[PDB]
Amino acid sequence: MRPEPRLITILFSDIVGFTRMSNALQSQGVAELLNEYLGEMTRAVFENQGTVDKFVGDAIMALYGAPEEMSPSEQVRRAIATARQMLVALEKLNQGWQERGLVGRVPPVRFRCGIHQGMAVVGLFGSQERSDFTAIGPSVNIAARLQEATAPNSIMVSAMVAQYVPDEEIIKREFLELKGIDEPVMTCVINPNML
Amino acid sequence: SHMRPEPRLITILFSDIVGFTRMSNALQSQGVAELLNEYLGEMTRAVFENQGTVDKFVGDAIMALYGAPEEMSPSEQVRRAIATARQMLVALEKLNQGWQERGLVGRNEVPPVRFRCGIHQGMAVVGLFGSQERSDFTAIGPSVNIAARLQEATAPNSIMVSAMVAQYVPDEEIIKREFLELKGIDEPVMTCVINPNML
Ligand SMILES: Nc1ncnc2c1ncn2[C@@H]1O[C@H](COP(=O)(O)CP(=O)(O)OP(=O)(O)O)[C@@H](O)[C@H]1O
Ligand SMILES: Nc1ncnc2c1ncn2[C@@H]1O[C@H](COP(=O)(O)CP(=O)(O)OP(=O)(O)O)[C@@H](O)[C@H]1O
Ligand SMILES: [Eu+3]
Ligand SMILES: [Eu+3]
Repeated sequence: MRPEPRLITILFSDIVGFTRMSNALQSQGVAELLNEYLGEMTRAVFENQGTVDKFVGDAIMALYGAPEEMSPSEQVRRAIATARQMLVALEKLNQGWQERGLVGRVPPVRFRCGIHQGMAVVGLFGSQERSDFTAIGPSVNIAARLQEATAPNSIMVSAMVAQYVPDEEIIKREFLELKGIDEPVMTCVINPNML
Repeated sequence: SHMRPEPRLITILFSDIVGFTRMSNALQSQGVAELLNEYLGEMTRAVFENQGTVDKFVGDAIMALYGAPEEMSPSEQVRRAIATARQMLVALEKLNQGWQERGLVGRNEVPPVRFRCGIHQGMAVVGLFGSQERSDFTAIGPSVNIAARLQEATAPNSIMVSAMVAQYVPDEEIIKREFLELKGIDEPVMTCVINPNML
């Protein structure tokens, strides 16, 4: 539990289209959609042994390599799997909310995922009033920024991550001058399916 | 922690700082951890004393609720929230001072820490979100977006509130009123920067 510098893999995944689609539905329905979603995303993380740090609205933050130790390679492999697995759950969901009037009648829901790996102080943070497990540092910023920057329905990763990823699975490369970062960063959109 | 999602009138408060890793850049990891907590430790005390709820921590950001899970009059909601922000803004100056004199800031040119707070009141489906495997207490909806956006938009070391909130605030305590068009919102919104001090 106690905060410490460790090498971990952060995964952020947010959606775009929620608000507007539930725009119709009495909060009640809205809650039904969000939980459904969250229920899914969570499944993709736990099945791939990751840790669900937190939920920031419709955003999911997940860790790999903390609290439980995990090899930097297993970290990138499981962070990737979740991302692709999550992409499959939405399709499965968007398919159901479509056929149901919660979508299509309000564009279907879009997905944005960004993953990064690097050092980050990992521990319990907060105080007596409230204290949660989470990572903190420039590396967390990075992953997050990577996720806000990638195209809709895509997965973007840092070079640190891509080095574990087969070459032909990397769709597109590009340096991004991420806020607060001096050194522009090399980003990689990875194929959303595999090999 | 057993509350199923329900619409409700609550007051959301978001407060974020700036000068963390920059200041902490000046220390090794455990150094930031010792620092971040000192901060949060204070931020949270300002929420609890004013009887607010601490939804979550998003890094150096604090999300706090007023009017959930515990019922609270829309007026008490705005009074306890405003107070909290005012109390927060003072401890910051109190902290910065501590750090400056500690050489964590105002040295190796890491400017002292800045604060951003945005508050709004409105409807929001409050409750446990997620699913059996995982679910947390939080509010969801356009009203949450609003507060958050209000906080990202206000100047450094300032408190910005929506009209919905300002109507409970004495007129002379409102430094500025100005329409700012927020993302995803059709109707531009009337914002109010309130005096960081009472009266
Ligand atoms: N329950 C919650 N906890 C924390 N932050 C929340 C939240 N609900 C909303 N927010 C904040 O409100 C803002 C939500 O706006 P956006 O993330 O831009 C929605 P979007 O991704 O553009 O489309 P969407 O509304 O369909 O998801 C974010 O800045 C988020 O941090
Ligand atoms: N523990 C955590 N949980 C969730 N999100 C986190 C996080 N730590 C960092 N982040 C994310 O990383 C990003 C941090 O970027 P910023 O908030 O812009 C830093 P800043 O406000 O410019 O000043 P700073 O460098 O002192 O932090 C945010 O989008 C935040 O949500
Ligand atoms: Eu979103
Ligand atoms: Eu910040």
